Amino acid sequence: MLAVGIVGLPNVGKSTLFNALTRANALAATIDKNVGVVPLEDERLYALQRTFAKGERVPPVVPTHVEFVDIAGLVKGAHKGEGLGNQFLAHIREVAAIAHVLRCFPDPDPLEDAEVVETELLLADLATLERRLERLRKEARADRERLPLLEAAEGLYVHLQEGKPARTFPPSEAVARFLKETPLLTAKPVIYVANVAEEDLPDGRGNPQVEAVRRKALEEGAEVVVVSARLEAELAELSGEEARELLAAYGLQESGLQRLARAGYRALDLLTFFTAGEKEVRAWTVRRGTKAPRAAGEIHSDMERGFIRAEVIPWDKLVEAGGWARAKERGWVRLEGKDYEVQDGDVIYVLFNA
Repeated sequence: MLAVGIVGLPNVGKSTLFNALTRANALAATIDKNVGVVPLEDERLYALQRTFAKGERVPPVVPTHVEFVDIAGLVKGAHKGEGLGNQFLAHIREVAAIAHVLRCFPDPDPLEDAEVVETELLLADLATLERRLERLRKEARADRERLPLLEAAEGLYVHLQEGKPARTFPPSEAVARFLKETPLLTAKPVIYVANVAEEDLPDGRGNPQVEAVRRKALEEGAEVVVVSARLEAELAELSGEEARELLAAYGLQESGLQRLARAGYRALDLLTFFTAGEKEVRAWTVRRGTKAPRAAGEIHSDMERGFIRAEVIPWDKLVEAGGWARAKERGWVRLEGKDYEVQDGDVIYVLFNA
């Protein structure tokens, strides 16, 4: 489960935020109070829908989503008291990226929370290397091919000592294998979510705090996404066309959550590929780099182990052509093998065995 962990200290709105996210899921077709999914909007999905509308009846479209998790909620829930700090770190370790909610409008310091949560991860990570190096600094004098990771491990270790996060360490073949071998919380991507007075939407310009943030975020390698748990509390209920308006109202073309959900998507370096027919259109998600059969994996598993090949064509072409058959006459549906690297937008039909 690639998922974004929302985390935030009290009275910042983290509660309204996650709450709508659920509320939306909620106003929709077992209450996992701390787990929610923001459906992603994908225009391509409808273009594909027309292309297979046989008449005026059309087929259903299923979008893909981004999973969001409430770190604390999850930590509370189960039952400890001892080492709440560690249970936190245990989950924060289980998610691909961290979405920290920062408040940027007084109510009845966001840069400071930004520092608390970071410094914690920074400390935890330090133990993680101090301890890895003990072992790895020694493995290194027996086996030489473990020597490139020492460098990496060393460099990384000084870096954190300087307050600096893993995520901002210069990439190298070396490093990368090291991080996979020893996952560092500060290596995960960070999305500083700025909660603002909705009179500040779309990006709360000329609002020093939300501007303060933008400047930390740049020093920390985090992206920034602005929103109003509040507006996000309203939109929660309005109907698409009615949310359409309210969004129109403050003139935003995307819900604050959506904003965050794609920022999520980027952070997890994710990408899309759909299956499209007369009976259904659908967006599937995979991490860039995934190969044609692991992709078939998602839809179903018999598809990956029985994978013979995949017919593939970009959603635009398939659309420009009117359907499968014609796309083939235009000679545009490629036949791809076991190691074809699925591409964003790609449309796939898999020829598998059993």
